[PDB]
Amino acid sequence: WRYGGDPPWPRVSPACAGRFQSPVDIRPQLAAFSPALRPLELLGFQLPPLPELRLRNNGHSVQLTLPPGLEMALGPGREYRALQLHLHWGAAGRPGSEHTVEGHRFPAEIHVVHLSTAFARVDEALGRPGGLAVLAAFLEEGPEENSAYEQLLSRLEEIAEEGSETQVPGLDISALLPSDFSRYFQYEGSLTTPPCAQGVIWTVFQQTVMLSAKQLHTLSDTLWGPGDSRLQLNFRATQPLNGRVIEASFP
Amino acid sequence: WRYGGDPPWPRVSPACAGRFQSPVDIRPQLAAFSPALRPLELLGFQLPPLPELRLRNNGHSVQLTLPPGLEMALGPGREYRALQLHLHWGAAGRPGSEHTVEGHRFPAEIHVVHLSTAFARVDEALGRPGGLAVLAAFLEEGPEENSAYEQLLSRLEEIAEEGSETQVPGLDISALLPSDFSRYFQYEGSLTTPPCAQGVIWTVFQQTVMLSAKQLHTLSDTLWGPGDSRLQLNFRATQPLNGRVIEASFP
Amino acid sequence: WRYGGDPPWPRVSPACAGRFQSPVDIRPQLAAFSPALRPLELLGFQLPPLPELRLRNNGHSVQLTLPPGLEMALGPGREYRALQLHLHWGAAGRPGSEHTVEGHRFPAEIHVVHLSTAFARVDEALGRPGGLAVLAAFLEEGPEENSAYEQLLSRLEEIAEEGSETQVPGLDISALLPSDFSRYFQYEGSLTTPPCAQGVIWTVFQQTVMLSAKQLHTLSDTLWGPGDSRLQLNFRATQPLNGRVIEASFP
Amino acid sequence: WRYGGDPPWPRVSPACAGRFQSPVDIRPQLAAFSPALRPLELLGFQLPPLPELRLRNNGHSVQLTLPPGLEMALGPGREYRALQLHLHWGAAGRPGSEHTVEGHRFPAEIHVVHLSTAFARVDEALGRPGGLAVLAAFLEEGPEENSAYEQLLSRLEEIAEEGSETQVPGLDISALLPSDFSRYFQYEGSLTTPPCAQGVIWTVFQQTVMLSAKQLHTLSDTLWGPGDSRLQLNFRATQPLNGRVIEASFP
Ligand SMILES: Cc1cc(-c2ccc(S(N)(=O)=O)s2)cnc1-c1cccc2ncccc12
Ligand SMILES: Cc1cc(-c2ccc(S(N)(=O)=O)s2)cnc1-c1cccc2ncccc12
Ligand SMILES: Cc1cc(-c2ccc(S(N)(=O)=O)s2)cnc1-c1cccc2ncccc12
Ligand SMILES: Cc1cc(-c2ccc(S(N)(=O)=O)s2)cnc1-c1cccc2ncccc12
Ligand SMILES: [Zn+2]
Ligand SMILES: [Zn+2]
Ligand SMILES: [Zn+2]
Ligand SMILES: [Zn+2]
Repeated sequence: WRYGGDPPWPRVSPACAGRFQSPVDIRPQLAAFSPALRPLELLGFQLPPLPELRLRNNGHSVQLTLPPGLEMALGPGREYRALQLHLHWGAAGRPGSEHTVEGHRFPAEIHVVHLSTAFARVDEALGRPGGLAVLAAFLEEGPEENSAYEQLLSRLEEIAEEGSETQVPGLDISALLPSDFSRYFQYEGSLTTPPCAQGVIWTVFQQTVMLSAKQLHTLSDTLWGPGDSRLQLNFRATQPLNGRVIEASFP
Repeated sequence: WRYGGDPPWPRVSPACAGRFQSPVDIRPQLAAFSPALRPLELLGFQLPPLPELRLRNNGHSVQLTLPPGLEMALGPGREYRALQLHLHWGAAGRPGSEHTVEGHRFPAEIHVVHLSTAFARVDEALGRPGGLAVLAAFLEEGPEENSAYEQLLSRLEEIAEEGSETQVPGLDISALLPSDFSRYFQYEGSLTTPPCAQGVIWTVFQQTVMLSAKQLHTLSDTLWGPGDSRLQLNFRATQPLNGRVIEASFP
Repeated sequence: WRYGGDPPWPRVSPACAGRFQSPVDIRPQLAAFSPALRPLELLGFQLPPLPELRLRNNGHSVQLTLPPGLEMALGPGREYRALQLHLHWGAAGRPGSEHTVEGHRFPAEIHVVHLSTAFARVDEALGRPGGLAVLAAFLEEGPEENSAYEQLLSRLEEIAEEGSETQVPGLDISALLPSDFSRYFQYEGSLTTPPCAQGVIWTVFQQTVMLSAKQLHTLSDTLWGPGDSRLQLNFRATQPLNGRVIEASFP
Repeated sequence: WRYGGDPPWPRVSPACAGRFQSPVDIRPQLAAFSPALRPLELLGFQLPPLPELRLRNNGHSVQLTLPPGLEMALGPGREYRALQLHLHWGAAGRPGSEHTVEGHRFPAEIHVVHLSTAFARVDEALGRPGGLAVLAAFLEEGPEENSAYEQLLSRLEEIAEEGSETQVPGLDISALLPSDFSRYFQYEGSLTTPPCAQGVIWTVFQQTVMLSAKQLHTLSDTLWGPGDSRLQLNFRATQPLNGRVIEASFP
């Protein structure tokens, strides 16, 4: 499977033809303020340099494999463990986030994918209610260089080839995310690539992360994908809510 | 019986000349708003990949057989089980929906046919009020490839020949339907082919679903009907309301 | 089965414990105006004097059996034939209507019971959507002797014994009903006695029918029922709407 | 294990000492209104008289086994099938509900236990978030005999001895529940008996159901439990929220 071309995703994974897919257009007006949504809590995201982490160009994204012991709570009794994070991006002067807000697409997007602690294996969690959870943040152009992101972006040249990997020092994974953990949207959806399993809890931060224009250009211009092709515009088309209500943790 | 030339349908089925037939032209300004029309309830429609579903070219449409367990309600205690779905379509740049809206014919139309749970058999329900209910949705052209419809459309080549059939993976049947289950038109009418039985409750979604130009081309151009003849323009002409008022679930 | 005492009605017929029973309390402010509800049409209700009709004290009510050829339509394509009518009433100083309006119980009530023309036999219509329709009107005191009701009431003395019957000349049955057929409530419920079968379309007139004080006393004070007891208070307690929305033909 | 005596529940079943147990005390003023909570959908619950259903004294409660095809939804795509229902009650002069509201215990409580359709088997669903869902309604004292409850309460004398069982006619299960399906409290908790598995979505109806005092007495006073003693006060003490915020579908 690939972005742009065939095979059609429902041929690859039936679940990709579900009614409750991701990503979606967040319309803050139509969102339901729910005071029960408490601030997100992360434990163990401040990683030391060793052991090193695998960073891979899988031909679809750049993926950082995360070690054991990164814990995340969506609220009391809703506990998760981090597995991996990765990015979706555009091209030169073309934004490439997955989620939109009132039709606006942002330059890029970070996903941190988590497994519910009630499940030992991802294959048992797929398609089950609350089995996986993804934390998402928009990346926008800012004036300053983001130095947390520079640790990853400076390594992209080594994995320009599709299907290539390198090892990188551990870092503060939470410094790749916004500092406001109390203001977010939350909805139930799917993985935005095959196998497109539903039951996934998406938390989209309201605060954005700022990268420099150079950093954004490094992300979008360095990696190669299937064919003689650049790895760009690696985002799925917006998917209808189909009656789902996005909640918001703030009025 | 066939679409196109003879026989005239009142000769095969005299019920086709009844006073209360389908389809009809929907004129939203003349529809009667009733707040008693609640959102449609469709449960059990998210099918697993196995078992597989029979898909058949019957000469008149492409038809997907639905298993037990797809429950639908039009109101409190007014419950239904889905039997089958099928489609009506046009030809190259000629629309072939059955219902029209203020004279406008849409590219195509999906029908999900149901049996009242008050009747153990279809043949007891034929001609009895509310024995059969059909959910109808309009298919329009949009920019994106539609995932739910691709699962069906990619299999038509396998069944191009009149009378041929195949077996397809389970899919979310509800994904084939518009976003807002609270917005529809409703009236009583007939089956749109022989035997033209009356007492059918038609529910026509207000919102459409979108397929790509190529998807709509695949639908109209792949299947063959009776004779050495294409399966196309498989819609009945618009019938008079004869005093019936179409209702609306929305002001 | 009897009013007042045992056996409990669900043991006689399990449908008497359905969620969607009659009668109900009509709260006109919670009723949904639907302009699809047109004036009721009756045809054949003006009977010649011969053949005579049977008027029976069945222990629960006084019931008039109607002949063939009385036709009623709730709207275009919604056609019914009248089977019988009967009354429900209270006792001296106590109202006995079945339906209530904003908690007000009226002196008495008339029910005219019909079978959908889609069905040859009552037993096939029971529990089926729209299979049976009842027209209901409240009876109140006015200043004049009602001459249509007098033809029935003047014979009650003859059928005072439980299980007794008499022959009465045909009359204008529609003169037992209000002259305003355009203003009414309509909802879906049940028979108000065993078998308590659901799917029954109830139409309750806004306008009442007027009987003299003496006529109302004849109704409540002449007939005898099970035991050595008066046939009085022959109404079921108000049943909860349980989420059903009563419609009104007027704003 | 049993109600009243030894052993203490965390010895039989250490999950009973988990941090997120049920039942809880609902303080409506501290509940979080979330407008994403939509009306409950229950299809299939109107059962015919045959086949019959197993009703069983199990020493801890009276339990009705429900057949396949009772479908229930908490939200879009979030579907369940009903397994069984059972009751919790007090004794002569003392209430026996499990949940309390602002400290108030109600005479009794009904639980309808469901399995997520994302899981083929109950044993897969235990301890998994959303795996099981219970619908709970309080039973209060009212003036009238309840028709729906009488079908069960009248059959209790035939199963009075611990471990005995009977077959009952099919009944409308929805008729045992409150009128307004849009108004409920919801939180995540546990089974209220061993094995005390967590992950259970509890939905507690705002509105009560009403039973005659005779009916409540039949419930509390007819059944025999463990030892040679009565089956009564079969409720668990209220448990701490430990940070859980209870949600309400209504302001
Ligand atoms: C968790 C997972 C997510 C994904 C994703 C696809 C798309 C996303 S995104 N764009 O965040 O929704 S996440 C793919 N495969 C796996 C996966 C699938 C199967 C086994 C796995 N074992 C360990 C780690 C990951 C495994
Ligand atoms: C359910 C049914 C729908 C249809 C349809 C004809 C036309 C439509 S459409 N365009 O939805 O109105 S649906 C035709 N025949 C049957 C049918 C008719 C008679 C007996 C049957 N027995 C088993 C299954 C189907 C039976
Ligand atoms: C139609 C019918 C109504 C009723 C009742 C009718 C109406 C009520 S009331 N209070 O109007 O709802 S109870 C009882 N039995 C039958 C009935 C049941 C079965 C066969 C019948 N054949 C002829 C006429 C009536 C038959
Ligand atoms: C579904 C189920 C609920 C319960 C319940 C215990 C307590 C409740 S209550 N008070 O609703 O919370 S429900 C007990 N056993 C089963 C059950 C039923 C069937 C198979 C099972 N296998 C393993 C464990 C439990 C099984
Ligand atoms: Zn992603
Ligand atoms: Zn059709
Ligand atoms: Zn009656
Ligand atoms: Zn319980």
